Amino acid sequence: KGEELFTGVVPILVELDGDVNGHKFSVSGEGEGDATYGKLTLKFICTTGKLPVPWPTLVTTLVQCFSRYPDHMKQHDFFKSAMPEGYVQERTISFKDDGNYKTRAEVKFEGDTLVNRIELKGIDFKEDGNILGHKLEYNYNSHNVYITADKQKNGIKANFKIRHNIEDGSVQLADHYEQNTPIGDGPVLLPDNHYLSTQSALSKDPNEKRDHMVLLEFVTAAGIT
Ligand SMILES: [Mg+2]
Repeated sequence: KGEELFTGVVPILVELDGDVNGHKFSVSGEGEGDATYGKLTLKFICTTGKLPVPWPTLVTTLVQCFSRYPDHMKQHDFFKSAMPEGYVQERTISFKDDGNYKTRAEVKFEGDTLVNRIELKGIDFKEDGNILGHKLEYNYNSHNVYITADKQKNGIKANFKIRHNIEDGSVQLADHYEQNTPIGDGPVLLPDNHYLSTQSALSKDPNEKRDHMVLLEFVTAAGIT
């Protein structure tokens, strides 16, 4: 059972290749997760140079298997149940009045390391919109991820709205539609409706000259008593 793999600290690797309006870039992340406390600490680096989109727009793309599921909800934790073989996460992120990202990620163990391999494609971004114009503040509001089972696909879907803060006090909405499907043939947990409550703190490494993002995230399952 998948959850047995998460009782202690697990190293995480994230590798993203992206193309947004033809701007190609890559991000490499390292860090660790402790699902006991729903805690992620990660540092992401753009290995191709300057990130052509704001870091906060990549937070959701850049391992919900590290959510803390309260014991009374453990039968609803799809993500860990899919491990170690993993799951494929597909998202469409629709930025209101602007372009969209489509992402595909394979999340699985490689040895004792949890790896998230991602391809991101962004299209129809406006040149001086909030994304390609870099008008988003370097922060991240707390939000819920709402999960529902997709039993015909042996997986789950999530929907949620991210509100990115624009530097002028306004909000850039990013609608997220997500589907997750197991990679392996083992049984997985198909949950009741519930949500993940998440909080993310973005920061910088003061010794780091590369374009990068330090992230501290807490994710807790809720919505079932
Ligand atoms: Mg403000």
